[PDB]
Amino acid sequence: PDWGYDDKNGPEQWSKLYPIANGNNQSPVDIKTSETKHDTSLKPISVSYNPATAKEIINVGHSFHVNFEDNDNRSVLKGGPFSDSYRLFQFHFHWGSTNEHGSEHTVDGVKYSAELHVAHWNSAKYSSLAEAASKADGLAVIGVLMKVGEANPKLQKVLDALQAIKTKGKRAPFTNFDPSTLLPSSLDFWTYPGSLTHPPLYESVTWIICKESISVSSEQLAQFRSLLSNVEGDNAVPMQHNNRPTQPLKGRTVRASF
Ligand SMILES: CC(=O)Nc1nnc(S(N)(=O)=O)s1
Ligand SMILES: [Zn+2]
Repeated sequence: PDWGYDDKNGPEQWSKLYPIANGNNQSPVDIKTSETKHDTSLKPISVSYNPATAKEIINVGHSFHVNFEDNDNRSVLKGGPFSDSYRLFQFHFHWGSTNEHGSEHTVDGVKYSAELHVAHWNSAKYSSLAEAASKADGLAVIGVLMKVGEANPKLQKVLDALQAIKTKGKRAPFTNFDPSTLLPSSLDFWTYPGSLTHPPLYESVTWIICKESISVSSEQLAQFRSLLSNVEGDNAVPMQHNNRPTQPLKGRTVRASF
């Protein structure tokens, strides 16, 4: 695949290998609060995750993933703009080289420190994640903006797991964990049709952006920034940043549930 976040193979170059990069439904985007539209049809989002579905943590080089068993409908998202239930498959984070600016989505032109993404795939429609992945209604991602301030105690279990997957390709059992514990107290949101924020960049995602942010301290962020992109044994190359610049809206509408 050979793509990255460095000057050579970064976001500004992705178009070269993946034309969809210049599509009309690309993510992330800037959410202008004055132009959002209240949609009275939106229902509250309901998350129902089973902790025993947590399975492993893995270093994939450009970031780390927390994977969940997705053979059943034990952990699902429902409500919001959906008629069907979406099966949780993973959560991951996005951050930047500085503690102040590292989110993907921005609000009123304001970039936050980091962003949590909780991904699900349409089990009511497709057979597998692989199938669902390039379809318009294939994936649902919840994005939660993180703002540097006080340390957040709910992140602890994830941070301690990091020691075991220091380098690319390392993986470790990660179990008994309910990710809904990471979401803000209120679930009011913004939604728009978009895409995967990194290659292959399929325009298959229905974004759910939470209106309320959660905190994190600069030392917590420094722990993400300390993981390595190289394989074990090689020279150390830190995972400095993994966020893509915002893309043009191209006439999409950002709906508000409030
Ligand atoms: C299978 C799958 O979800 N691939 C991803 N690539 N980008 C994603 S993101 N950052 O928009 O959640 S998810
Ligand atoms: Zn992501």
